[PDB]
Amino acid sequence: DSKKIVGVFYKANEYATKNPNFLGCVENALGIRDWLESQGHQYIVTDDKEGPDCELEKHIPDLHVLISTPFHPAYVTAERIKKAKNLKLLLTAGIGSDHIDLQAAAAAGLTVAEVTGSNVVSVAEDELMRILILMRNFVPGYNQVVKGEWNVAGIAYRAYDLEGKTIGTVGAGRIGKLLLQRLKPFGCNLLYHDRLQMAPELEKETGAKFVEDLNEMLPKCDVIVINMPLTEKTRGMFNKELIGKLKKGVLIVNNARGAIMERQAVVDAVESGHIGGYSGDVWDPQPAPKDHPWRYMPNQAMTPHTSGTTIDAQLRYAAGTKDMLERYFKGEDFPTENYIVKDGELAPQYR
Repeated sequence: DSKKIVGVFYKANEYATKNPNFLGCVENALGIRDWLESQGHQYIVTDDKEGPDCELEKHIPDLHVLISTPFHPAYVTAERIKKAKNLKLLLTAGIGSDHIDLQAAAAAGLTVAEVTGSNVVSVAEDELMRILILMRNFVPGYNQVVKGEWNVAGIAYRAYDLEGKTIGTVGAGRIGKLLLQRLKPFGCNLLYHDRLQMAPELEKETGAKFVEDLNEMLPKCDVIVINMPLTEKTRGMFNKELIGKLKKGVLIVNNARGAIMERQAVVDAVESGHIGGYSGDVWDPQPAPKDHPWRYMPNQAMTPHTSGTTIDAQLRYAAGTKDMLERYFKGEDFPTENYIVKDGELAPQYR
């Protein structure tokens, strides 16, 4: 049976023609249009997703599948679900489904799925990059170039080699483990904290040592890398008190969640110098407002939230979405780890 598939993405405009492999946008649309159309399906793609009169609302009443990404999410409210006569399947071309009312999706008998695990190398690489940027003091150097300056002393006094430094990851899930594997050849003192100790062999291969007590690990670190979920426990954990316990001049890398830090506590400790540098691509709020203080604080090496939307990540997102569409058309189960809701059943982790 012919299906109506709706994809919601932002417009990349000229960027989409400069790079036809930029799949996560309206213009290239996951690179699945030719295939969908060849199979007799309709593929409607739009960025116009907000308001009673938006293009998306024209299609909600009769679409079968709705696809979006956390970069320009089509919010799936109970109100919208109730209007959707044919809707069966919600796909995230990426990871993240916070824009979906999962309980309402479950109540309506829907399936909700995402491309599990497809960003992990991207984020790990990005963390390693930031460790080097902060340790080696790249940003002040770059800023001199642009300003016509040449002041070696002003860079060197806060520039170190990574070799020999103590690096701790707070969390050793998939991303943290990939990070530790990439840090191994740099000759560091690697520490990690997690609910779950890595296997002895993996500790040997990475040289990473398990520190059961997080409060024991933190003060030893030249660099701290945040690699845990945002929870009631981790929310604002990096406050004035905890930051004070860290090594004077500590460097912090955070591609996890912005709110794991107390926003102002970071600003204060960066201004005093207790934190020597802070780098990450996650913010609170996000997108970061024009006046977000982390933009303007000393020694920041921030970027917007893009580490998981490199072209290679996007290709994985598009491929996983195509695979799930094919399986949906053929009545085959998705990979178990991709399901958030399956035919009205919310996975236990999400309850």
